Amino acid sequence: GIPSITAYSKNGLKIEFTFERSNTNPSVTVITIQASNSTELDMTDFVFQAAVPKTFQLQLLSPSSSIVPAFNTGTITQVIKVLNPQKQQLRMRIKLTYNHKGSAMQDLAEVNNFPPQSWQ
Repeated sequence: GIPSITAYSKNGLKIEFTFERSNTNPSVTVITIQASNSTELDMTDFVFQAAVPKTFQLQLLSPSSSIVPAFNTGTITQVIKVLNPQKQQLRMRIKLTYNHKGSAMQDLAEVNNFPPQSWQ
């Protein structure tokens, strides 16, 4: 199967990606993200956004919640579907925003570690 990865891990927020290829469409890969929080305080109003190259199409489904609970007591699950009509090297930039420790947090990051099976 397609290997799962940690797409992002910083400031106590961890985002894992698991992948599933469409059986009907060689160009569709379903990514399930799981956001977890290893700190002592909740991360609230959490929003995950992503962008892919122009030849690709991206669909984001609703996240399970907007709170990444403290102490790793649960996760936020969200499904993204990537259409890769030309079977090109998968690339993605993600933007994270949330409130934590009294601050408005934001980060923008490239996902650098997609496995070949996620697009080939």
